[PDB]
Amino acid sequence: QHSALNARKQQATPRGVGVMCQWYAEKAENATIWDKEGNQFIDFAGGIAVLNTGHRHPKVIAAVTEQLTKFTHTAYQVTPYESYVALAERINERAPIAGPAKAAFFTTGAEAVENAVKIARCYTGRHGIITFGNGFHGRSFMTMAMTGKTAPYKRDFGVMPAGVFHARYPVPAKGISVDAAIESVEDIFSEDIAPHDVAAIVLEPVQGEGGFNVVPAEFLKRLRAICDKHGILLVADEVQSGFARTGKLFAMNHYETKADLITMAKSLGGGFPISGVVGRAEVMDAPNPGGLGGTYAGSPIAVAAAHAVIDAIEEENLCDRANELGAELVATLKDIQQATGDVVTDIRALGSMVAVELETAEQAKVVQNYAMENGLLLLTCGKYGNVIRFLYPLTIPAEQFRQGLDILKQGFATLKA
Amino acid sequence: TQHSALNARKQQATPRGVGVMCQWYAEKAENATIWDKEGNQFIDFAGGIAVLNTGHRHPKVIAAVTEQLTKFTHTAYQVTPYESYVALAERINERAPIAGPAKAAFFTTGAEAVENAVKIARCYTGRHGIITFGNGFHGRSFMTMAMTGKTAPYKRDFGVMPAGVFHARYPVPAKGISVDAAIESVEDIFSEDIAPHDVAAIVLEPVQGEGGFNVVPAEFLKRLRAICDKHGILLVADEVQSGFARTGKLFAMNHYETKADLITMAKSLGGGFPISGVVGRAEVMDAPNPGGLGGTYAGSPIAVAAAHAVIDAIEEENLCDRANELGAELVATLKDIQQATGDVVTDIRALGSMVAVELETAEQAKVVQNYAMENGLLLLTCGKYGNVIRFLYPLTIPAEQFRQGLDILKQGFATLK
Amino acid sequence: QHSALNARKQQATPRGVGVMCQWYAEKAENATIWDKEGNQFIDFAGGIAVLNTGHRHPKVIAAVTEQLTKFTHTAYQVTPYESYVALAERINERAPIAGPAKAAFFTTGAEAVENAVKIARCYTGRHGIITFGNGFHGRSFMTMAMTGKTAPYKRDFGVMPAGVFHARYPVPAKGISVDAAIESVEDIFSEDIAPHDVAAIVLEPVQGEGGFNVVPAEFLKRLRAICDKHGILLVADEVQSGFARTGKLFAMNHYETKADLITMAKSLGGGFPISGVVGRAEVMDAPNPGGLGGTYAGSPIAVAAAHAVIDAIEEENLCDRANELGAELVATLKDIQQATGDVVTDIRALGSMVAVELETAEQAKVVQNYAMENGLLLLTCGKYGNVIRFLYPLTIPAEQFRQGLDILKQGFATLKA
Amino acid sequence: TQHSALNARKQQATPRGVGVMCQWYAEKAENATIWDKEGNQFIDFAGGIAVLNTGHRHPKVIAAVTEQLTKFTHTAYQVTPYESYVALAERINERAPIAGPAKAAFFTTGAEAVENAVKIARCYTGRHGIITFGNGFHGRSFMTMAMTGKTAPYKRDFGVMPAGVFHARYPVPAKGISVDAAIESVEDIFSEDIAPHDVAAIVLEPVQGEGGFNVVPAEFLKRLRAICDKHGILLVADEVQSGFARTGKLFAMNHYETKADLITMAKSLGGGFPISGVVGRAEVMDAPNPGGLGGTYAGSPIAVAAAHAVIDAIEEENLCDRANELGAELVATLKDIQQATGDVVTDIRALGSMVAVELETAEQAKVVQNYAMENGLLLLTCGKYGNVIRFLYPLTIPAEQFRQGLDILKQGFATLK
Ligand SMILES: [Cl-]
Ligand SMILES: [Cl-]
Repeated sequence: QHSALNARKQQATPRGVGVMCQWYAEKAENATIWDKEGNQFIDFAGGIAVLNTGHRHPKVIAAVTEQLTKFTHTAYQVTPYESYVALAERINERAPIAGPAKAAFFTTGAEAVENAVKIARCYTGRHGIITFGNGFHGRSFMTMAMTGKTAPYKRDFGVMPAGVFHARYPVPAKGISVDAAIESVEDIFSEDIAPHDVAAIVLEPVQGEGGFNVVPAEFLKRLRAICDKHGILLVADEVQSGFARTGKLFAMNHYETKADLITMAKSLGGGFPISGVVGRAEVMDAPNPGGLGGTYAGSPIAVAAAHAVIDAIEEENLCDRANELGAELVATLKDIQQATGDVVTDIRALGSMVAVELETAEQAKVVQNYAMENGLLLLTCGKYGNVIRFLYPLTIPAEQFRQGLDILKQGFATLKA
Repeated sequence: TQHSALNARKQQATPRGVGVMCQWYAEKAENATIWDKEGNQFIDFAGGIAVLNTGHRHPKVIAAVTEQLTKFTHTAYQVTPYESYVALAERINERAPIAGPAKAAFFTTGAEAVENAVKIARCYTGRHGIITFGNGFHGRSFMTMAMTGKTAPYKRDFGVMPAGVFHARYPVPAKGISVDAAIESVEDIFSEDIAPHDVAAIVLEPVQGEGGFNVVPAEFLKRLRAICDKHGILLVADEVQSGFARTGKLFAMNHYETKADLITMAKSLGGGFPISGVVGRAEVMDAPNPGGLGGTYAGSPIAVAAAHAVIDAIEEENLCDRANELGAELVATLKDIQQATGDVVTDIRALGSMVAVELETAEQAKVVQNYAMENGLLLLTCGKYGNVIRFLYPLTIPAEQFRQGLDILKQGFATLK
Repeated sequence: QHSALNARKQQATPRGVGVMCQWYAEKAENATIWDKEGNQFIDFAGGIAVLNTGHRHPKVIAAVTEQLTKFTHTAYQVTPYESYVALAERINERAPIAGPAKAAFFTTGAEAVENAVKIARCYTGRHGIITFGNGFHGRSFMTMAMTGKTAPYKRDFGVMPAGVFHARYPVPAKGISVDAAIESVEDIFSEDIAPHDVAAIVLEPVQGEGGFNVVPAEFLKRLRAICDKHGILLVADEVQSGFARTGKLFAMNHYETKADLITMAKSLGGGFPISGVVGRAEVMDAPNPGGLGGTYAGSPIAVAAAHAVIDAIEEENLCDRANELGAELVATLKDIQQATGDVVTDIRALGSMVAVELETAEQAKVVQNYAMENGLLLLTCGKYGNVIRFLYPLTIPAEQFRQGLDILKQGFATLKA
Repeated sequence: TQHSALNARKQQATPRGVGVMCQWYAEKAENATIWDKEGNQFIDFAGGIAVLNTGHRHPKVIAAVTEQLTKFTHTAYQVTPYESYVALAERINERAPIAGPAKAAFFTTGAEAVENAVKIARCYTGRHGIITFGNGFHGRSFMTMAMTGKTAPYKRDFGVMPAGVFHARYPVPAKGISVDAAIESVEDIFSEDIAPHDVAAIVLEPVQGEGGFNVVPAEFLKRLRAICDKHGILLVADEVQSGFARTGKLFAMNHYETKADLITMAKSLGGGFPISGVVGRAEVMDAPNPGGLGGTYAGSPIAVAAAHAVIDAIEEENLCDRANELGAELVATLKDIQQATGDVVTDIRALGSMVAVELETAEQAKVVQNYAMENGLLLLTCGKYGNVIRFLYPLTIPAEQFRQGLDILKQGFATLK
């Protein structure tokens, strides 16, 4: 057990940080995690979509090791470094942005979303922000307000910032059509905030915490046309979907519609804190000097890591692997859906952004608990906690991926057993 | 002209909104020495803006990070916890000036620490309002920008700020704002803006940082404490810049009898790696419900290892004592400068090695700053009017290199004369 | 023509006050209005539901005439009057409130809604307010935010107060079921604001400006149960539906569900400015002394009028007349619906709160213009301006009501002509 | 004991939140005489709180209202306009101190006039922020409560206030708040709270009313005007209490060279009937689009007739001159009281017949107020500390009855001695 440690944890730290695993990490590499006892876990969490290149990817660690011989922190706004500019250049070349792009780096995912909103507010001269129910954008007061889920993220913290409103995300399998979703945005214009007061509409192309809901292309196209008609900026939040998760570098790369601004974090850094925003030059250039920045933003350590993340994604063909592993997991879920009765209600996938929705959260906890007992680390998500989402490193060895898929099948088999 | 080529790339690839002070780029840094790409050496009196009290790449810090890189760099603590996080909370709880048992949690940025202290205070009190002070600086989120008591450049571009945040006058008796006047301005907020029983917290830097290194009078803290106790308001000390030995004790609040309910930390906590934290009264910290606090990069394993070694170094190397010794020597140099000069120096402010000199004019401050830069000395300015030079050299700076820095500083002032 | 007068109007007053009629009122009595030339108009507007007892009802004018011999203004909070207390007593006896009621009077409809929100905020200790799309509650910043229509009421005026959210009003004929409406309230709890932060849900039992939509009893029952479960107060806005319009004194009198607070204005005063709120004693008593009031609130003139309005409604059986006239108008609309093709899409009615929805606003303007040409004054309303709403005094002579109905039939007959 | 029976009915039927000052009830009032239900006579130095500059039931006013009652009492001006409204706008436009052509519109309450001046300013500037002053009083709506610079009793019960409203220090040189300090506090708001280009208006009473009858220094208006011109901010004069001859000219702003962009009016505008208005620069007033301004009771025909007769009476009866004569006589009495007494009078403030006396203590103010009440003289108090007696007698009060009132006042002060 870890129970002296958990006693220490409960004495020394607040209860408000929920902690899922009862065991403590001692070492991790690629898609394997060891506890203090040497028990091994196959990792289908990825630190919540942060390790698309795996724990301690060798080229990421080499890059960080080399940067530790140079410097770890100067504060970019005091003394800049070339690697930050180069990383911006590499992202500008790769991002789906219309016309010349520019990029800046911050530290956290919430900061990237919040600075995209700052940039959009200042470019448009407007305050309003429209997001979607079940969207997840951060734990800041502004990003909590944008977040479309009150429990547990914001119910403790009182009044939220004005001018943030939630529309319906298109989920046709749950009877929310593209029409209904567009109509809910229009109701916000008619009821809550005039279109010329809305600075940005912000959405995840694949909703992450909200349950791995993939946006229909038709919804993006009609949303783009609405934003173009009213001068509103369109923001794709790719904090969770970016860096090869969906089988292309950015989820937006699957669509013809382009966003004006795109946010990035998590596996950008391959396990080190960094985030960023890339977007149309003219939009990014709206804030005045001193208007953007941050102490830790663009950390030299995490910039060295991110350069190696891009290298690895392209050198190891990890977009392709994301599609290959995704399809294999989807086939296993369809067979579970057949082998079971009254359990699987939906299978959603784009690349290796894959989830299975179960009728009941109790069912999903049975599977998650069994997996944990048997050396497989699984995350749930969703409004009702009945979704298992799959976030294994895209570098996971195929034979170990199969072992995980087998344990998953075993966990489901215990439900009617 | 290679640095000309690099600054052209910077402007082409990144937004103008990130203001960058140095025209040269960092190639390597160690303790209090920074080298540019062409080999020129700079004495660091900036410390990455108070992030490097233990110096760039302190050997102990780097050794601890090197060892953690062989273990894991990221699990998401809320998914899989680690013992080093618990242990770091225990070490801060033991040291922090908190009445009764303390608890602590770690996030990533200084703004997150401030924003979570506000979340916790709102939760504990069931109130929404926040009082901060003019010239206070608390972060670049929408909520921490509203708390920050300087509109330009930080928040003028970004439109409406969240409700329930108000600014009082910080006590600066040298500038004719007495403790009485400052306390009276808090009471006017109660009388005019927001009832005391709707105020969750009063938040202040014990030494305002960006605001000009203004040291809070003890009488102001004790009167403020009595007002908070009387009204059930929490008192929050923001030590993101003042903490980890800068002022000659571990926390600036250690110089005072009065205790805060919550204390925020970041910057030199991590010795050059991204981490932040909040420590405070256990029953206040436990107010948010599980799930209510957290964050992907929070308490990064890398930065937690670094922070353990920062505390080790501060206590093993007697860096509180060094802060007092170096500050005393810098203050004597500033008083000599004040004598040798005519109409230049207006104030000298100091707690430990949180030291600043105020000049009549920002043109004067820039003349000294740029002389220093051309003679191998990196200096920062501050203050509502940009006429304050603040000193944030590593507390580990070799005494002979510090002396050289003070000689260059004196020569810079002499070019005024 | 009135065109020297209109020239004077455009020179001297702002354009933002829209004015419907091009002719000016010179005299009005019961349901007849004369212009300067002696042209007569049958009044189906009622000054927008203010004159359920008619222009210059003789007993209302006698009451005001008698009060003009006594006093017109003392400021109730300085010097009170017995008639205000008596009016509260009469409303307390008549209002559908559970347990003992209390009542206060203000001046405008928006004030009554805003004070109901003040009372609810203070009783519950919460800030949030939920309203419905197409709801109309006033032109104050708070009541504009509550109002579910951005054009033309709030699109000019920028950021709205935080904590106000819009759900879907149940309109089954337009495919918004009771289920869908309840589900939209629950989505607000899940996405925008936790239920323990919502002070009140505020709705018109019959939406007025939003197009005369009558609330299904089942929606009120389920909304009551939701509010009871979460401690939220339920507010019926009867500013437009009250004082016999719907064939009972209050629209809420048709339902078993009771609201906690009810707002009143318009025909409360029979043509003189007054408004009020009545509700559960315990709720009304929540604000502290000095917390409610107003210079003109409870004007002695308009209190004398309102006493005579209640007298007249009961003495002249105006609830019954409201049902009799309503049914007669509904029969005429059904015959128009038959006599026409592709014109009438809905007929809605509760008592003499009656409306006809046309396919097109252009159609409704053809009818309104013809009526005006032929001595009948008609109002439109609705999100799309395609609804004609009927607000004739309940005292209108039957023969003149028939003359109006005939002109209305003629106006419709010109559409396919 | 019939008045005991009535106060029991009051408490049973109405909320405690309406604070009522007099224990007796009004039966009749005329000019400056009020009679209770038992026949006792009171000299009115309250004027219904500055509503009766022309006295209770001024014969001209009542004649005008009596005539309008034979015509119509309510059409809803936005449905059917009336000429008397246009004519009233013309008469105010002619008289108001506005640079260039003016326009005016009428609403119902003082708070509505203030709230619509803010709506207009927000629209014209496209900005949201509002600066008011501590102790300013502007109404009881959520927006005007936020503007009001006194939290108790007015807004302490009602939770969060709308964003973008901040309070500066009003200049009171007798209390050690110089014009310099007041101007500096506005600039600190720009520096700390809200950028100048996000401020729509600065709003102030030229003579603060509830705040203690503080007369604005001319130098403060001219410096404030220069700051507004420099930043494109509008200057709003709130004359709800100061207007219609109280200060010895029609508007208090008529005493000053500096002109406001917008002026609000109510209270004695209507001579005892509910009406308010906003007058200002035509191009500012025309900013909102048609439909953007309005209101059911706005510009009530009854109150418009009364207001025409108020202006007639002010100019025909030379009530500006009477205001100066009566104020001068009251001030000489206060200075005699100040001499005959020891430690009681601390200030005498006066513009015209907006006159107040400040005492050391509110217990002192209540002793005088209650002596006066028991000897047939109705007096009001004011001020942050309730230690100010303010004088609002009708400007029509007979000189011999005014003299009697001043003799009772002197006797009341003597019971201190
Ligand atoms: Cl590349
Ligand atoms: Cl009765």
